[PDB]
Amino acid sequence: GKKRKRSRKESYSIYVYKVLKQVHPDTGISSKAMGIMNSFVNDIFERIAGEASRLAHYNKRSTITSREIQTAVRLLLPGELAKHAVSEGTKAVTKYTSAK
DNA sequence: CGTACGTGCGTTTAAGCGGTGCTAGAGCTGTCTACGACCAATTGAGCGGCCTCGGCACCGGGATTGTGAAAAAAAAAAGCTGCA
Ligand SMILES: [Ca+2]
Repeated sequence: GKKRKRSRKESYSIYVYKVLKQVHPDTGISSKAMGIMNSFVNDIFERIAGEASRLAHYNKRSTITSREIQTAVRLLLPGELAKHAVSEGTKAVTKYTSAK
């Protein structure tokens, strides 16, 4: 083998895979398709975060809470997508708090 | 070529003005603490490296689809005959 480790490069791909095997267990994903799924996750991270950042800033608050994320989500996603995304985020917070 | 629009009348209507009267609720001050930054030790999830092996890229060949020309079936539209 050869010396010097290539420098770390973060991605979401192991989590895209994991979600992929829930939804379509007998289905894989190409190299460039994963590059797209990455570019997607990063896009929506940025959009949501930015809007929450602004919401917090408008109402004179230092802290982004799950509340901000929800409001941003309601502003950014279309109708049905927002509902489900609001449900799942709520579920996730509810579940996380009670498992402390 | 047909009539949907623009024009210019009168007729009707409620927008706007100025004023008064109430109070929801914006928006502030002060007190308290739960909740997040911070740190340090801990230590597994996630990384880069690497090796298999089955899906996809590609090929050839046959089956199917689809276009288009020119040749039928049919419809149609005029000229010809008789016609109560
Ligand atoms: Ca890997």
